[PDB]
Amino acid sequence: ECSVDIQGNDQMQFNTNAITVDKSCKQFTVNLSHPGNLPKNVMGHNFVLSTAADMQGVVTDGMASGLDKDFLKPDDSRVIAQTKLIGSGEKDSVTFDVSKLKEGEQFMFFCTFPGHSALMWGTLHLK
Ligand SMILES: [Cu+2]
Repeated sequence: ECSVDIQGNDQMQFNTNAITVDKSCKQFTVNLSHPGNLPKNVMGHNFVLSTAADMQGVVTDGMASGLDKDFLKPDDSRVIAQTKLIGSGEKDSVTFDVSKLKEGEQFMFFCTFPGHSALMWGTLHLK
């Protein structure tokens, strides 16, 4: 209820490709964890939400803002929600206002650690 728990693992994958957010949620929370034993600088993960059309841009630029910036460009107005980059045995969360989701989609989530978005992406939808 108003939350989803997402794992990114040592196999460069998330546990789901699809998130639903109920419309009667004021806020929605994403809880990210990283089971496994690989460290952040070789298999780090984060959770980033944008519109599908902004995805490409957000990724290309995170790639370059580097590891210290969570592979995210700071002040990226295109990012609706984001976590920090985490490694094995770490966690992170992000809570955001569901009004930020223009009742019209289309939204995708993904990891911006370099190369990962090939495997680590999914959809988020209202309802
Ligand atoms: Cu990743």
